[PDB]
Amino acid sequence: IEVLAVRTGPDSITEIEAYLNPRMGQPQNEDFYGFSDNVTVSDDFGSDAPPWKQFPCYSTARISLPMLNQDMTSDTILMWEAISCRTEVMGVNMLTNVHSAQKRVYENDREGTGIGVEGMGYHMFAIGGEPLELQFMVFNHRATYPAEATVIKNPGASSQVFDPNLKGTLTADGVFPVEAWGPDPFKNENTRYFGQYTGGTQTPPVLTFTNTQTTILLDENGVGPLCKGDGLFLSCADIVGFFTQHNKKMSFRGLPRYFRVTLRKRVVK
Amino acid sequence: IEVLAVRTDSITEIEAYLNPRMGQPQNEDFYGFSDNVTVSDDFGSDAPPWKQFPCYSTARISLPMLNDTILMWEAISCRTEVMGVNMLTNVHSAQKRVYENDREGTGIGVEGMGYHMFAIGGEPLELQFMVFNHRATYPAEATVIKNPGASSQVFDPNLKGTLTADGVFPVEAWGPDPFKNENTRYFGQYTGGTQTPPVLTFTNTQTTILLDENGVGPLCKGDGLFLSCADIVGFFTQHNKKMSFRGLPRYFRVTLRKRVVK
Amino acid sequence: IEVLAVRTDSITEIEAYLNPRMGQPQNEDFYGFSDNVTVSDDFGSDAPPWKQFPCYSTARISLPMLNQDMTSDTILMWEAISCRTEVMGVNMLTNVHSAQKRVYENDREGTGIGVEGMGYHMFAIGGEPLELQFMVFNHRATYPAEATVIKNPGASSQVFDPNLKGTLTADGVFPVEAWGPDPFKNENTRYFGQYTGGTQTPPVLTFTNTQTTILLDENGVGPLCKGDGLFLSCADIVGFFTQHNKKMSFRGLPRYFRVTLRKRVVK
Amino acid sequence: GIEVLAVRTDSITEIEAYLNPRMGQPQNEDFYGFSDNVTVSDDFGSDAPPWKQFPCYSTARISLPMLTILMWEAISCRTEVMGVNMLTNVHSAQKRVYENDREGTGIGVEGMGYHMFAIGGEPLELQFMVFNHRATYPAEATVIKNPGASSQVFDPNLKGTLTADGVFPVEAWGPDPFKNENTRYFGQYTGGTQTPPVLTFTNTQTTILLDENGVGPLCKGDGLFLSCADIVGFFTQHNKKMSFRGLPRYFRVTLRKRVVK
Amino acid sequence: IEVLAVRDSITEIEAYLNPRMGQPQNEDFYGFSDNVTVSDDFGSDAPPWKQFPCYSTARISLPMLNTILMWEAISCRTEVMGVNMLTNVHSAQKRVYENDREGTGIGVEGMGYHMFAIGGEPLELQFMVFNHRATYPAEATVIKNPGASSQVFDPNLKGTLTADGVFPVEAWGPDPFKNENTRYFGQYTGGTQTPPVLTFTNTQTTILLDENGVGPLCKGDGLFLSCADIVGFFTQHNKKMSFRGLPRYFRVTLRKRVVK
Ligand SMILES: CC(=O)N[C@H]1[C@@H](O[C@H]2[C@@H](O)[C@@H](CO)O[C@@H](O[C@H]3[C@@H](O)[C@@H](CO)O[C@H](O[C@@H]4[C@H](O)[C@@H](O)[C@H](O[C@H]5[C@H](O)[C@@H](O)[C@H](O)O[C@@H]5CO)O[C@@H]4CO)[C@@H]3O)[C@@H]2NC(C)=O)O[C@H](CO)[C@H](O)[C@@H]1O
Ligand SMILES: CC(=O)N[C@H]1[C@@H](O[C@H]2[C@@H](O)[C@@H](CO)O[C@@H](O[C@H]3[C@@H](O)[C@@H](CO)O[C@H](O[C@@H]4[C@H](O)[C@@H](O)[C@H](O[C@H]5[C@H](O)[C@@H](O)[C@H](O)O[C@@H]5CO)O[C@@H]4CO)[C@@H]3O)[C@@H]2NC(C)=O)O[C@H](CO)[C@H](O)[C@@H]1O
Ligand SMILES: CC(=O)N[C@H]1[C@@H](O[C@H]2[C@@H](O)[C@@H](CO)O[C@@H](O[C@H]3[C@@H](O)[C@@H](CO)O[C@H](O[C@@H]4[C@H](O)[C@@H](O)[C@H](O)O[C@@H]4CO)[C@@H]3O)[C@@H]2NC(C)=O)O[C@H](CO)[C@H](O)[C@@H]1O
Ligand SMILES: CC(=O)N[C@H]1[C@@H](O[C@H]2[C@@H](O)[C@@H](CO)O[C@@H](O[C@H]3[C@@H](O)[C@@H](CO)O[C@H](O[C@@H]4[C@H](O)[C@@H](O)[C@H](O)O[C@@H]4CO)[C@@H]3O)[C@@H]2NC(C)=O)O[C@H](CO)[C@H](O)[C@@H]1O
Ligand SMILES: CC(=O)N[C@H]1[C@@H](O[C@H]2[C@@H](O)[C@@H](CO)O[C@@H](O[C@H]3[C@@H](O)[C@@H](CO)O[C@H](O[C@@H]4[C@H](O)[C@@H](O)[C@H](O)O[C@@H]4CO)[C@@H]3O)[C@@H]2NC(C)=O)O[C@H](CO)[C@H](O)[C@@H]1O
Ligand SMILES: [Mg+2]
Ligand SMILES: [Mg+2]
Ligand SMILES: [Mg+2]
Ligand SMILES: [Mg+2]
Ligand SMILES: [Mg+2]
Repeated sequence: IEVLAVRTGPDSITEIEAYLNPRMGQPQNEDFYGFSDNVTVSDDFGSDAPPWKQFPCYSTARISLPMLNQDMTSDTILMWEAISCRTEVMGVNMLTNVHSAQKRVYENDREGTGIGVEGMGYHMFAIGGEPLELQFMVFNHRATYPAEATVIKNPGASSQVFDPNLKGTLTADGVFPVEAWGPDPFKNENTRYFGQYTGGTQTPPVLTFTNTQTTILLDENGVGPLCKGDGLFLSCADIVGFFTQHNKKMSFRGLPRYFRVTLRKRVVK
Repeated sequence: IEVLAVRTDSITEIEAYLNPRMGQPQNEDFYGFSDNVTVSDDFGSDAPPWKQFPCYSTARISLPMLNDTILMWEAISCRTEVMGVNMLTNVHSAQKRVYENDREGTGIGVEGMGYHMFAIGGEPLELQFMVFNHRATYPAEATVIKNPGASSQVFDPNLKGTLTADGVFPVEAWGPDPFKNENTRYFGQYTGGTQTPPVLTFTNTQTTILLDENGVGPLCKGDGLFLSCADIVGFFTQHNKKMSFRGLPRYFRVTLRKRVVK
Repeated sequence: IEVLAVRTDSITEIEAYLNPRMGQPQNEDFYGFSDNVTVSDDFGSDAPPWKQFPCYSTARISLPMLNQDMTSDTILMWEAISCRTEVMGVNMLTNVHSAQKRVYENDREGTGIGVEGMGYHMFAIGGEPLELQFMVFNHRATYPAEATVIKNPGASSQVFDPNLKGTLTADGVFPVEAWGPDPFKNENTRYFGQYTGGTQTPPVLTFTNTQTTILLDENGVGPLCKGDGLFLSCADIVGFFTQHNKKMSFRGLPRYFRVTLRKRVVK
Repeated sequence: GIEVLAVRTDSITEIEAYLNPRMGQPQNEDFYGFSDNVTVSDDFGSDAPPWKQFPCYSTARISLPMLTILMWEAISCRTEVMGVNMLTNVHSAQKRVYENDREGTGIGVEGMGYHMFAIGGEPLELQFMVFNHRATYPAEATVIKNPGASSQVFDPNLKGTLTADGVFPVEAWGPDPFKNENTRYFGQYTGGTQTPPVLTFTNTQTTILLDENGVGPLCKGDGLFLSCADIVGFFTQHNKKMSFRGLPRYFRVTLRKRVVK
Repeated sequence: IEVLAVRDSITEIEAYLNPRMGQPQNEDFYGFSDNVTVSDDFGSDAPPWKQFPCYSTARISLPMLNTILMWEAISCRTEVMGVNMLTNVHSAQKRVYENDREGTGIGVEGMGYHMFAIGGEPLELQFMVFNHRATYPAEATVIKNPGASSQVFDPNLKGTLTADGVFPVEAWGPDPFKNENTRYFGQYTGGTQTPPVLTFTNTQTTILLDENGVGPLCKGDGLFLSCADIVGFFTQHNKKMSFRGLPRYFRVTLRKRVVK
């Protein structure tokens, strides 16, 4: 793509808003939607087979954009260029719930609040003009992922660190495990991604929300993601931490993510 | 609303406080606290009693009356402060001791989750309904969506509300709607856990600008300014290990100017 | 006050210390500490003994003569334009040998645990006394006669009650846990505060002579020194000191102030 | 002592590279990315950390295109720790949160973070310094032998350059601030054994490598020198045995032609 | 010292200050304190020599000069060196799972105290102690029998950092009432199980100019460097704890300044 002039004026700019619900593992429209199933742990890397529902996967959607009024006789085409976004983790308010079926602070005394959601936070989003380009990488290569998940089967010892053969693209919602795929910094020339990990099992979650924050999506040449086939590609994972039951069974809890994206008309060859 | 020129008498300032609504009734000995928190055994039998959970504070401030083309009050800046941070230096009032097994040491003080948010707009705060457990039965006193469905545990575009009453919208069931609130600025921070150290700052030297990307502040519909907040500081722990929410009141100063509208 | 021109002899600087008022008597062996903290069984029978809780430090500093224009309708006031402030004695918290509960008390071993727990650090610079809001954790707390409080303040005193006001007019007698800065007043004071809670929380303190804070408001006007007085207030709870027998006391540190003032004309 | 003249303009090039971590366990075998299980000595006197139980620095020389002489001058970089996503695994053979109840997630990776990278026109210049000078390092490791009590703090004689991948122990060597005129280095250490790892990743961050005179690293022999270490924390087995876990690091470097004397 | 114009004219010095944590230099525990013992009351409190850290300090000789010229310190780089060593969790450390004799060592944990000073004369100190009844040993420079007011600020209790390795950190800090010709910077993070957090780079330069554009002016052609760098505690299997310290790098850039 040879990139040419920005279009300005009051037809040249549009705004889309979208949500991505989390895919922590439990099925939609059922009582544990937003949670994983209770996590089971292997005894050894050789006998490691995490059941479907017990691990989070990436959220993704393609957003169909408004009609561009293309010039019928020009040797150029217009594309939508994503220039800025707002993104917010929604439902942070729910984490003030320390009554719902939670292990108590003073369990020996059957007293105190629930311990609430605690432990690892993994928060990442991507805005691009094509699917997010992935690097496959796993803690344990010998892990057997379920039929329901999309992974590289028998990926070999090299998949525990960087191996340039082990590539993917985030093409489906809810089936790419977070623990087996990450953004590929050798690609994503037409996507912006942002991620933060805070680990632990008892770490306090820290989340902010405001409707006053905007992130510019322009690269060093002042070019934003260019939406190929007039699609905008949104991706995220938002693990807030763990929910712990009275019997000490632990599940992942996720929150949905809001996106507002401003796009403008860019001429290309 | 089509926005025209700033009218440059044309500047006013309001100060207001919102007291916390942590659950216990006002003018009684536990005002500013919740009642002691009980925990359900399972999501299917989860009915948090009234007084045991915090709700949002809200107030509408009446502004000087104004009025082809109307004048509206435009919120351009604010100061906000969590008041009474000084009270948290109290480690003597009926608190579990650091060395309970020795009947020695200070109180452990207030500890655990901090949830701090405020909003300033020209109409009520627009809410998104979302809950940890959709099967929670909220008490008659609370404003909620009843039988909200599994979908309410994440984002459901059907589950909307507005913050139209003080002390009855449960914090755990409602948050700001980023799909709306074009005429409101909101800010919030959550720090989780039950033994987390509270971190609070206060100064009369910080001003936040409320103008959007187009230089437009909140425009006060019907000459009303809408202030909203929740300020959970953490939990108070008794000797017998019963735990309650403690809240603090919030100060607002808002500066407004007259703006011409079509 | 109607504020006019700034003079550019025009500038002066004062330095001062405020020593902490943690509860134990001055120039006795526990100076800089509270007495060992006791805890009530219920809010109804809560009566914290004098010495076992910290109080605000305040001083009024006398400023140099202003050399007024005898015939002018206007007067000169000192305007505070900037400060440095530093908690002094941070060096002392490297002490883990002085009568402290040990890290491994079951083995009678390791360093002392040193000072840990809540940090409350606030300072105020103004041209009149700091204006305070009364607010308490428990309204039924009976404060001792030595302390300045609103008596029988009632339930509303657990949150914001616009009736419950005061001003910081004496050093070492206004309990930190009962009074805070009033954001509805203090037009002529700048205040700054940080609270970090807990009882095992590590103290975090920084010190440098390279930091200046500007005291000018949004109009370019600093605090104006009425009666040619500069008013300094602070509290610097560093955390708790824990004895081998697990008795716990507040430890405080003194605060340094440098304030740059200039001559302002007013009407 | 290189006389630097004018910037050229064909005159700009970009490289991308990965450095795999060197935490101790051998490449292309089941524990790649990890150390072996850490053993602890009883005293400084009898302290011999076995090969495979401690991390070493990663390093690589990138061959630039061949070029008053011209040199490649490194003006900017992006760097990223990759595979942060894998740390969401709490099922792979990990001690459980509630071991006494055989319940909960794995405890995951926790403890010390040590994150450092260097980009230079010559090998990174090193200062030898150790917690305990009486440590006997294994034959596979590159160390100063019998370094003396002075090697527990700064001793100006104890110098080195990072000239080999995977054999300079992190606990024995660090960047020399007395040298490295032709290298930019950055690091952070967060200690503890139960500390939560904190890691960020984005493709949107650029670091300018120009010094206070507007000069970037000048690539001697048309080579670019990349170095790092990325200890994320410890992996803890059910039997409480602990290993280092590391992650690979991404480098993008932008270079331009500089005229030199 | 009335200051005139800036002015061959620019020089740069580098130096290191080794830590003075308490154990003798050139011996096996160099960089550590001896194992810390704890008193039962403030009355009987007498910390033995080697069990507490002291400030490090050096005077650097500048090219001799000489309407007089003076060396003016305008900027610096400083760096805690040897941060790399803290990745050692094998050297005679209490283990994470001591009941199971398993896990890594717990490594260095607890209070960090990091301070440096750059000036044209010795750092000016305020004497302040946790416990005034502490009897410091003969080897240490203190104010003897300082009294109850020494627990807080007493304006009589002053000193200057004139010797390396004998001013106890816990007895002396920088005096904000003086030090007009010194820039100091410090941070304290307390606790005994706190994680150390240390950063290092060769890319960071700090400007030493005051509000008037004047850097430290080196009286007698001497540059004064001071520091303390307590990283945390080393814990043995038997749970004996010592301070561990790290050396500090200094780069200072100086220019000639005319004075009267
Ligand atoms: C992640 C995973 O799947 N972990 C499972 C695995 O644990 C083993 C691995 O972590 C490997 C990785 O190198 O380390 C073993 O630990 C060994 C290893 O560190 C070794 C040196 O490389 O030192 C110790 O072992 C000692 C000695 O070197 C061993 O040869 C020896 O082995 C003997 C066994 O004890 C006998 O039972 C066997 O009959 O004969 C051999 C001798 O040929 O034991 C020495 C003991 O000090 C480390 O222990 C890990 N092993 C263990 C036990 O943690 O496999 C284990 C089960 O073995 C679990 O499934 C674990 O989840
Ligand atoms: C801060 C302070 O001074 N607190 C002291 C106080 O604690 C009580 C308060 O914290 C109040 C604040 O609401 O809450 C009590 O706990 C109750 C309460 O939360 C209640 C619902 O509002 O739920 C439980 O109580 C159950 C039931 O609702 C009660 O009616 C009941 O009451 C019976 C008692 O069991 C009998 O002993 C009594 O003689 O008869 C009544 C029946 O009318 O108990 C039910 C639970 O078994 C909560 O417990 C606080 N109470 C306690 C015990 O913590 O007063 C206590 C001593 O009572 C301490 O001094 C405390 O420091
Ligand atoms: C939050 C809440 O209301 N929890 C109460 C509930 O707990 C159960 C739920 O958390 C569900 C969520 O899917 O999990 C049950 O745990 C199960 C599942 O994770 C299951 C796989 O889907 O794996 C385990 O069960 C297996 C097997 O699948 C079962 O058929 C068999 O009966 O037991 C097997 C034992 O491994 C796992 O236990 C939760 N059950 C328990 C128990 O925690 O209901 C319980 C009481 O039953 C409590 O009321 C919770 O508070
Ligand atoms: C890192 C290491 O290898 N540690 C092993 C070492 O421990 C000893 C060292 O840590 C030295 C460092 O100076 O201290 C020993 O502790 C002694 C000293 O601190 C001493 C004052 O210098 O005070 C104590 O001892 C007194 C007396 O002073 C001694 O002379 C007398 O013999 O014993 C007295 C008993 O109170 C203090 O204990 C460390 N010793 C011990 C023990 O921890 O050597 C030990 C073997 O002893 C272990 O192998 C450590 O891992
Ligand atoms: C730092 C140090 O050297 N501490 C040693 C010291 O401890 C005593 C000091 O902390 C003083 C400081 O004021 O307080 C003692 O505790 C007392 C006081 O808080 C007192 C009120 O002022 O209240 C308690 O005492 C009451 C009563 O007032 C006493 O007269 C009566 O005998 O006991 C009452 C309680 O039952 C409180 O205990 C500290 N005393 C003790 C004990 O901790 O001296 C002790 C030995 O006495 C140790 O050496 C400490 O390390
Ligand atoms: Mg590329
Ligand atoms: Mg909208
Ligand atoms: Mg006012
Ligand atoms: Mg050099
Ligand atoms: Mg002075």
